[PDB]
Parts: sequence; structure tokens; C-alpha cells
Amino acid sequence: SPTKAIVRLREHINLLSKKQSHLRTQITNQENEARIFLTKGNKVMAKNALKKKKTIEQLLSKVEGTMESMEQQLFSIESANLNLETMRAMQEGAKAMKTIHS
Repeated sequence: SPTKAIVRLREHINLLSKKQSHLRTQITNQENEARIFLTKGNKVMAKNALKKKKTIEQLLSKVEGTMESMEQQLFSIESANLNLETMRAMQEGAKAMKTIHS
């Protein structure tokens, strides 16, 4: 069923949002790692921590983009069902008109 499809897509999105929080946390930690090296005076390792920061940012973008795709499919399914309900509403309106003419 399309309802189940929506639940399953949301299920994966929820798991991806856990990855989102995890990777976002790592990005903050990599920034902090770099700041620690800057206070130590080791700019080489600070830049390397920023390289790791950017690496995780790329992974976060992948997770966020994956959720976007699932949401597009999810909302497309929802919209399809809303269009079927709009259709049924118009069909009942037509029935009312049939009664008026009859």
C-alpha cells in the first residue's frame, strides 16, 4: 500500500536523520580538533583536522541528499493520494449536480 510506502520511506529517513546528527556532531568535533591544534601551534595538524572536517561534511551532504530523495518520493505518494481525494470530492460534487439536473 502507498501508506506503507510512506511509513517505510519515513523509517529510513529517521535512521538517516540519526546519521545526520552523528555526522554533524563529528563536524563540530573536527572543528574543535583543529582549534586545539591552533592553540598548540601546530597549523599542519589543524589543517589536517579541517580536511577531516570537510570529509565528514561531504558525508553529511550525502545523507541529507538521500533523505531529500526519499522525501520527494514520500510526498509524491502523499500528493497522489490527496489528488485521489480531490477527485472523489469532485465526483461527489458531480453527483450533487446530477441530482440538481434530475
